[PDB]
Amino acid sequence: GNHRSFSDKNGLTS
Repeated sequence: GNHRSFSDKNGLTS
């Protein structure tokens, strides 16, 4: 784990 993500972003979708 150096430049790895473990994050999730959610918004609005139709």
